[PDB]
Amino acid sequence: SPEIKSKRRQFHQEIQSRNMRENVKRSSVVVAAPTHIAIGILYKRGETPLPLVTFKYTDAQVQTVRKIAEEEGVPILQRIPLARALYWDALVDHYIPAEQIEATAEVLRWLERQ
Amino acid sequence: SPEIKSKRRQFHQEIQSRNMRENVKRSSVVVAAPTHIAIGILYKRGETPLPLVTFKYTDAQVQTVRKIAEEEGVPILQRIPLARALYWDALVDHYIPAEQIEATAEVLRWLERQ
Repeated sequence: SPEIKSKRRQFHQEIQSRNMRENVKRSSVVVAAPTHIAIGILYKRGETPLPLVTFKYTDAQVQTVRKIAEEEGVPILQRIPLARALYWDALVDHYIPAEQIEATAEVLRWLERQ
Repeated sequence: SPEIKSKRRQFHQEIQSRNMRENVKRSSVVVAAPTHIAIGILYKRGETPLPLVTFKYTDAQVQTVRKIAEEEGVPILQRIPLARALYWDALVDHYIPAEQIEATAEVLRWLERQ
């Protein structure tokens, strides 16, 4: 149900016990809405049968994510609709939602070319 | 700057020292994206020269907001685009952003008719 999904999102967010640098470092790429949202994505073919959302940070935390990503060599992409969609619907430390498969694959095709 | 605005959002969210019932009780109306976002709006002509955002809650917290609102007689409206826009851009305990003046006035015209 949408209500249970909401409970799961909140819970999996709260149970996470990682600091920001650790979360950025363990990601493959960060998708961001500048000054608003940063979402970490882990995908290793694999390793990971699907991409996983590793973190969500918002507002001023995004600047800090950008800084750490540059330090740790993790690429950050501006992908406003994807970042918003993952923010609303993804569970942290779970595979990406079905609805974001196409958009996430597009990001990861980009990452593969780097 | 967008960066300073983001710092202000985060700060004003964190400095707030109100519990959920107190926040709902002191609102005039709650605008919600079901299972995702609840935003409290205070407007009293006035009292308040402009509407103020009193709170932001998300995910499973929204169910709790709905419950408390019913208990406390505070109306809740489904207004998905407005709720999202306020979530991203409004500062809690400040007047609503310029961009949401029209949409918020529409909500408050509705409240005035009740």
